[PDB]
Amino acid sequence: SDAEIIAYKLETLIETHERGVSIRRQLLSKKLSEPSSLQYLPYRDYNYSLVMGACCENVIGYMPIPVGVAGPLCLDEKEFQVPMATTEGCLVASTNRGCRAIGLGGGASSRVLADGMTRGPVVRLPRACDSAEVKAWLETSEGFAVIKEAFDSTSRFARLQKLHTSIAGRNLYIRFQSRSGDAMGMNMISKGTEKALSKLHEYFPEMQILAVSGNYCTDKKPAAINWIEGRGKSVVCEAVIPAKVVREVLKTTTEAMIEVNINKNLVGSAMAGSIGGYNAHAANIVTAIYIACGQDAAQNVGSSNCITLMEASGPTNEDLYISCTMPSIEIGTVGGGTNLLPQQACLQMLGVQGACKDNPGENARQLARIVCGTVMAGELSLMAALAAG
Amino acid sequence: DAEIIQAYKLETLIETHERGVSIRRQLLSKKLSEPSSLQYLPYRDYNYSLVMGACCENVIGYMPIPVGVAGPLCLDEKEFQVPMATTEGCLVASTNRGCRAIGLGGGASSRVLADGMTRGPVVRLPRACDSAEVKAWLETSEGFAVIKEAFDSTSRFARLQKLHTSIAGRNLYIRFQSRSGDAMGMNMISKGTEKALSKLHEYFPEMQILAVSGNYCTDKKPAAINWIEGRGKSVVCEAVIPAKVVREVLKTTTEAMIEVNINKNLVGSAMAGSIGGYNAHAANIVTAIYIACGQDAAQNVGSSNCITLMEASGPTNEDLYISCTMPSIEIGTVGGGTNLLPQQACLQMLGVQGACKDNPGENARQLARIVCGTVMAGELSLMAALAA
Amino acid sequence: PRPNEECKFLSDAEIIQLVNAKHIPAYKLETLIETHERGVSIRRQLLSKKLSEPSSLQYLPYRDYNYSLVMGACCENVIGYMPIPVGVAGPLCLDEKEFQVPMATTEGCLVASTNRGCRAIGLGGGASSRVLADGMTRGPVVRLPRACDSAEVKAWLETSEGFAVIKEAFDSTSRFARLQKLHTSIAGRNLYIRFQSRSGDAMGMNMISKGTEKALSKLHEYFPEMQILAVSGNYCTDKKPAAINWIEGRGKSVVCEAVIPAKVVREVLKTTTEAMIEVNINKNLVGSAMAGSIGGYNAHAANIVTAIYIACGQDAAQNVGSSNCITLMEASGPTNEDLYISCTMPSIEIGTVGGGTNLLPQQACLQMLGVQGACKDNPGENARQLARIVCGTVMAGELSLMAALAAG
Amino acid sequence: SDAEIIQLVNAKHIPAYKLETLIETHERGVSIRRQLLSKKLSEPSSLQYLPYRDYNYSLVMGACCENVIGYMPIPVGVAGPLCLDEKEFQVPMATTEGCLVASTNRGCRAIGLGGGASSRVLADGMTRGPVVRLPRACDSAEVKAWLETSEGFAVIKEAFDSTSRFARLQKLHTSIAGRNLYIRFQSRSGDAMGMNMISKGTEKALSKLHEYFPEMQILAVSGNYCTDKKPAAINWIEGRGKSVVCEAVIPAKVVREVLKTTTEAMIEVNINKNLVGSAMAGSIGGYNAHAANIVTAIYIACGQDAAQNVGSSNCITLMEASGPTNEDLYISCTMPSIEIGTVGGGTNLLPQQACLQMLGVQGACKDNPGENARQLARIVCGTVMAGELSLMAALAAG
Ligand SMILES: CCC(C)(C)C(=O)O[C@H]1C[C@@H](C)C=C2C=C[C@H](C)[C@H](CC[C@@H](O)C[C@@H](O)CC(=O)O)[C@H]21
Ligand SMILES: CCC(C)(C)C(=O)O[C@H]1C[C@@H](C)C=C2C=C[C@H](C)[C@H](CC[C@@H](O)C[C@@H](O)CC(=O)O)[C@H]21
Ligand SMILES: CCC(C)(C)C(=O)O[C@H]1C[C@@H](C)C=C2C=C[C@H](C)[C@H](CC[C@@H](O)C[C@@H](O)CC(=O)O)[C@H]21
Ligand SMILES: CCC(C)(C)C(=O)O[C@H]1C[C@@H](C)C=C2C=C[C@H](C)[C@H](CC[C@@H](O)C[C@@H](O)CC(=O)O)[C@H]21
Ligand SMILES: Nc1ncnc2c1ncn2[C@@H]1O[C@H](COP(=O)(O)OP(=O)(O)O)[C@@H](O)[C@H]1O
Ligand SMILES: Nc1ncnc2c1ncn2[C@@H]1O[C@H](COP(=O)(O)OP(=O)(O)O)[C@@H](O)[C@H]1O
Ligand SMILES: Nc1ncnc2c1ncn2[C@@H]1O[C@H](COP(=O)(O)OP(=O)(O)O)[C@@H](O)[C@H]1O
Ligand SMILES: Nc1ncnc2c1ncn2[C@@H]1O[C@H](COP(=O)(O)OP(=O)(O)O)[C@@H](O)[C@H]1O
Ligand SMILES: Nc1ncnc2c1ncn2[C@@H]1O[C@H](COP(=O)(O)OP(=O)(O)O)[C@@H](O)[C@H]1O
Repeated sequence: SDAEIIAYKLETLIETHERGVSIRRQLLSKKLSEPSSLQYLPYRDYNYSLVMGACCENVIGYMPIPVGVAGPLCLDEKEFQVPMATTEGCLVASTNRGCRAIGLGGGASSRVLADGMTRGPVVRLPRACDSAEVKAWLETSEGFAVIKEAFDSTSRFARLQKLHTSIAGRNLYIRFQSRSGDAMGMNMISKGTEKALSKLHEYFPEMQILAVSGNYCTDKKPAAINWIEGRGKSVVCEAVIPAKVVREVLKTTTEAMIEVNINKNLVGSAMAGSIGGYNAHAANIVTAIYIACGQDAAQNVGSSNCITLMEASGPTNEDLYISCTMPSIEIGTVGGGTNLLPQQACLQMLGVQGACKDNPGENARQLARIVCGTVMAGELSLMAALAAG
Repeated sequence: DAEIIQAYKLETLIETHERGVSIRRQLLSKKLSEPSSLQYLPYRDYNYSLVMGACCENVIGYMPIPVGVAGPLCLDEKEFQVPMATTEGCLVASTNRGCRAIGLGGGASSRVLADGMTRGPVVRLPRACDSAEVKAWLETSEGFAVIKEAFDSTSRFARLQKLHTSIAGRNLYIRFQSRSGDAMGMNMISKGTEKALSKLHEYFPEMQILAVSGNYCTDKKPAAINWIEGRGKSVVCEAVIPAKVVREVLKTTTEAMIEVNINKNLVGSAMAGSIGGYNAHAANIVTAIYIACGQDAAQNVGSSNCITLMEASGPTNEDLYISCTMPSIEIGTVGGGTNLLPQQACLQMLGVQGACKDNPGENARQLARIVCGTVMAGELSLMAALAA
Repeated sequence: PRPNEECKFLSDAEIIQLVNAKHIPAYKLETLIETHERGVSIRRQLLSKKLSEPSSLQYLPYRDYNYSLVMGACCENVIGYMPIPVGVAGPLCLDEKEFQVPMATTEGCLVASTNRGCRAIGLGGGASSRVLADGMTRGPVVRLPRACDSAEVKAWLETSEGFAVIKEAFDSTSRFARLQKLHTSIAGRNLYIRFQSRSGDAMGMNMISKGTEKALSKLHEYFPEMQILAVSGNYCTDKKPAAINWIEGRGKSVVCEAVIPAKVVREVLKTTTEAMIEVNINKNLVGSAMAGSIGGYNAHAANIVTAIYIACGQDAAQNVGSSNCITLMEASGPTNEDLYISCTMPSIEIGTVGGGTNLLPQQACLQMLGVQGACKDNPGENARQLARIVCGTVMAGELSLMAALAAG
Repeated sequence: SDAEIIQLVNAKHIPAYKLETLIETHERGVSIRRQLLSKKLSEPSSLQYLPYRDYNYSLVMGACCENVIGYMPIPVGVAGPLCLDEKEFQVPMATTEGCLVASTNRGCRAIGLGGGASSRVLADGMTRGPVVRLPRACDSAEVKAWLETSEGFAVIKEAFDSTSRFARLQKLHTSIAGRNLYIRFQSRSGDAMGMNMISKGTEKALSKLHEYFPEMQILAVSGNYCTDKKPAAINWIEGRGKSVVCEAVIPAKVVREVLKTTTEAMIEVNINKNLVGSAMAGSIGGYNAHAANIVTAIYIACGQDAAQNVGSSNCITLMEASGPTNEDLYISCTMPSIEIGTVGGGTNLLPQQACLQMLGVQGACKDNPGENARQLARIVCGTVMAGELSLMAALAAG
């Protein structure tokens, strides 16, 4: 009976997933200064089977995030209705206005420049001379192949690319980079890396593997390395907004937009000492789409890297040319939070849910292009509001 | 529903909020390649009244994020049950293990070092000589007083603490820093900044206000200025984990934890060219708590700034001393997403919901201390897993 | 060559043999030998043996140099001097004055290029400059038993009464030592304190270090458990790139500006205002952004800073932070024909008194600019003037290089 | 006579910088320029102490400097011997900062008594990062992809490699910013620092690229993506010039007797100053105590480009407790971007060639091109380590 059972060791004891959640809440309530705190924290009628043992632990319910829609987004001759999970007012409306200006401008074009999730472990040799020897070995075409072999043998999608190594005395940081089908790829690349390091330990028995991640990836921390070499998907997007569209939809001029972009996104960011933060609010857009689509929201740290550029275009130089370059969009359409039904619905809205069996990785690339496009719409709108004052 | 279809202004016309959403979902399905997708996106039985006109537009439903609990967190002689909204496996469990090690260690201590949300507008003058003149005026006690007088006149909770100005030729970037009670403060600081710039314009007519935000705040973009001068709440957290607790709960040694922290969080981050990213995964913890508590998750960019330090402690130097310093936690307990009931529930769990009537700001400071403490628990756990 | 027992005025070969035998270190040759140049000569001969090529030094000068000013002040184990070609760029029309700028360098085209830049500025009606801030810094690192204690010290240092006792201790060390403010940063139980103060006409490193040591003693009386780990915890920050110098400044923060008429851009610079602007934005702003630069938003300010620093006896290693600069260009005038240019340098570490400025040749270069030594009437004015000159010369240099990049 | 030549100039019929070609002797040209400059000064006798007599200006005029009015004497001191890679070096240091040479000398002493230092060159390649523009981001994206294929690379490599004897194009790193494309060219350059050589190779390579993409606009041969003489994370992360690492172990006894401190005190200072302190200051590549002091002193003495001390001084200094009882001091210095050369520029002058000869690296290495420059870079990293050891000890000893 309910009261007779009277934490994580609940789903294993009982049988029904919701029962265990309900018991944990009642248990928790006794340990709080306000037992009625959880009154308004919903938990009923939720599919906990997909969550248990894959996405969360010690579950006591779920947090509802308002989902809005911005669009249509005219990108690469297609139209997208973009789902955005946010609690910030004006965000969805503002982004929507941006999409409008792009559509009335003939749409936006985007390109995926690079694709590759990374993992940067740190190993240490007894002496720097030894670590230097390993670096040189890793750089020989013969040393690389054996490493790519041990790395690729862990998965169908594990296809190791370039190897970026860096030395700090007897320490050696190795940045592994590989595609990962339609998955964001963190778990996959970690597995490949472990196998690859094990193989390297056989050639250099004196090598000590200090940590599978030595912050050289770099994952969820700001880093110049992600900005300069990319991580995940590097994307670029562009569009031209007609002078009339800038005055009527955005309520400003091409000249004012350009002056704000240069002195805010370029000079202002420079004065603030920014690395990769040469935009107005890409993070707002990235975060909203990530939460709605089951992405890892903590990856918004590097995923939001962006340089927004604006310039006079057209016959009379009265048209607004805009481009957004995002070198490190960490994203996926398979695994993690994308395995849940509500987030899968948002992914389906964009036509990128799950794997693309015929062209592996295409769904994730499409999603990355959508994010870059939506960021551009968001940048257009906020810059206009700042310019119009 | 029939010929009602004959846009965002639905609840502006129709009666029920849930009906206005149902209809918006119907209008949208006609533009989708897979109209059946919306079937799994919930929307039923949710208080949209609090959302409409405040937190979101063009609403088509809501996204459920699994909420887990980590704790108890023994911090400043209190115990906290920490709500974490996440879809990443092992996160809540790992953080929970970290809390365990801290409690068995006698708990953690934290201090709020600074408190002040910022806004950094960019203005321009005719010549660099003029912008230099404005900078000099702004740095006098008389000049600051008038600016402060005008800034503080916009709110009861808006109190200008200082000004930091930088010029770039004829451009002048002014960083306004102010307390904001229990609110994260962006809107409040923006209002005060507009009023202050208006007053500055009266002293310098030839001044052009280019943008209320010139990226000098800096908001939601990585910037050395937030790391060096702070933004929102600057917090420091510490704890000592006994040798046996490291061995038994964390499954490693103090020596291995220290070697991993130095070569990963310090040297590794240095090699990667990081500014403010001298930690293992503070962003994971910050994000999870932010989503659960109705914070602005996009502020995870600067809020996650953290330097994790580990040292040998005790009589025999077998104990693990750990500290986490987070100079820029942007947080609040009133307004924005904290106005919604489910997120208010998570805030209530921590005893920091809404405004602290007695001492405005105490709830937000408490929440910031809780975040720094939870990050430290998270850092302990992940470093242990990496060392082992 | 007399025996060692028999051995001021002797034979060179005899001194050498004495050095080898009594194992006397070469650096004692100044306080053992008669004329200054002989001590050097002997050391050159002493070192000449250790070389795989004994005749290496043959072309390294040493004769006819004032070693008295150098010994015990600017260099040790002296074996001669390195001649750096000095060129002149000018006149530089700045703040309604004209300057003939000395530049020590071995890089071809630098002086010529900078000279062309000065020409364009003069024909443009000159340049205007302003000193925005002045204050050398030192950022020591101290430790407390706990983060809670370091937090307590930070709060204490932020009270008006706490700051006053520190300021009193700091200022009691020198006439020009005047503590301006305190920026304090915590990293767990560690506490980094950035001291900032004016220093008359001196660059001020030694002076600020002395003040800092005294102030930390006073602080130690209030917090006996405080451990002073290092008088410099890299929070100054001295001779290393750092966002803190860029954002808060160090030494002298300066801004310079000038408008180059379209006519002058076409004829002297061989390009257009539009091309210059496009190069500046995509190189100095966007390019530097893509490269992950902090404070390097310019074309080659380091070239100019270094050349003037070596010629004027400044500390050339300080070129690391001193070269921080953001170069901005934009359309100006009736028909947006003219080129508006500005250079903002937040951290020029400079001085006209002390260190290498005490030597005669570099004093000559300082005299050329009218800023040699201390300003008796207005302490610090000579150093501020020199900083303004450097910013102005950098702008001239930026104009010229940008033009060469834009044209061809 | 001089009086006559001066009156001719004050007639506007000669600028003043035409003297070397106008006159016969170089030194007299300098003398006349000095007299002319004197009348324009608020204090005419100010040049009194600026030397100029008896200096081989032939090697300078037309190659190293313009409008020459004399020379600036920089005191040269010697630090050593530096026990590095089983060799001994007497290191020349041009400086006006007191205690620098002495301090570095003490550092060398501690290293020698510890069994010497070992160093390795990890990478070698000068760079140039021009910026070009295409009509659209889609076009710049197409060029990036093209440059990434084997065909496009070989074509660019061939054109680059055809400009010089040492032009051997390696990796081609590229970055896009909308319709802008930044291309980082990297190549070895024998024993030369290589700026001019790489610039020449870059110009032709861009010509060849223009034939395949006629709509491409070459905005600047240098778009600050090299990056030359400005602080940049790209040089720290990918290197520029020579990447070097050096290491040594100092016995507990030597740390106590020579450095006047303990290994424990050293380690605590290094971590909290060079790592944590630099982190708090927001440094990129400045994880050392004073590598710039050593780099600058050696650069000036050896005819290097002193302005390159901006990136050349990038360094991470690491210290660790080593040995039987963990009382021995292990130290390492990693410098990813030492821009250096032993041929060309200021190294063409006799006085600086003398300093280079002192180290045995003057000019070209006939047998193995580049070896002299690599040796010099190793010497710089080693001397930096000796300098780091000494300053850290002084900071530790209170
Ligand atoms: C800070 C600028 C501004 C316009 C005053 C502001 O408050 O507008 C709010 C309220 C309303 C007016 C309209 C808006 C339109 C678009 C955006 C979603 C914007 C919020 C932007 C904010 O989330 C991030 C910025 O602070 C980044 C920056 O530009 O520095 C939002
Ligand atoms: C990060 C490498 C590692 C430990 C193999 C890993 O996969 O552990 C996973 C699974 C399990 C083992 C235990 C864990 C404990 C704590 C964390 C929530 C961790 C996920 C880390 C990830 O969210 C970010 C890191 O990649 C950041 C970094 O340390 O560079 C998580
Ligand atoms: C920068 C490339 C370029 C213009 C082709 C070049 O070789 O010009 C040389 C030779 C001659 C043409 C004219 C010049 C004019 C002005 C400067 C002193 C320049 C050399 C600058 C160099 O020392 C640093 C740059 O490389 C910095 C940058 O990236 O802009 C110098
Ligand atoms: C900053 C150190 C200290 C002790 C205050 C100082 O004045 O020592 C001077 C005088 C004497 C004591 C011994 C010394 C030994 C070695 C060096 C050449 C040092 C000058 C260092 C200075 O040129 C750069 C540092 O300031 C960098 C930093 O550590 O932040 C020099
Ligand atoms: N599923 C989980 N949910 C929450 N916390 C967990 C979970 N699994 C482990 N933990 C935490 O991690 C610690 C590890 O203990 P345990 O799970 O028994 O594993 P171990 O074999 O490492 O001892 C526990 O003290 C608990 O706080
Ligand atoms: N204790 C409190 N602290 C802060 N704001 C409070 C408090 N009590 C009430 N408020 C109200 O809440 C407002 C802050 O919310 P909001 O306008 O959304 O701005 P912000 O962007 O700062 O959250 C204040 O202007 C004030 O009217
Ligand atoms: N050899 C040089 N030495 C010094 N300055 C030079 C030299 N060559 C050119 N300059 C500078 O460049 C400017 C331009 O002169 P020049 O190159 O002859 O072109 P033009 O005479 O066509 O304007 C001169 O006013 C001078 O400042
Ligand atoms: N003027 C100097 N020139 C060169 N080296 C010096 C000088 N002063 C000190 N040293 C270095 O310091 C070492 C010894 O330090 P210490 O025992 O304090 O004696 P002292 O300071 O008299 O040399 C010497 O071996 C030498 O490397
Ligand atoms: N061993 C060598 N190493 C380098 N350069 C050499 C060598 N032998 C001859 N050279 C010549 O010297 C040139 C390098 O000097 P220079 O053109 O002044 O450029 P930099 O000073 O920028 O390296 C090479 O392009 C080549 O013509």
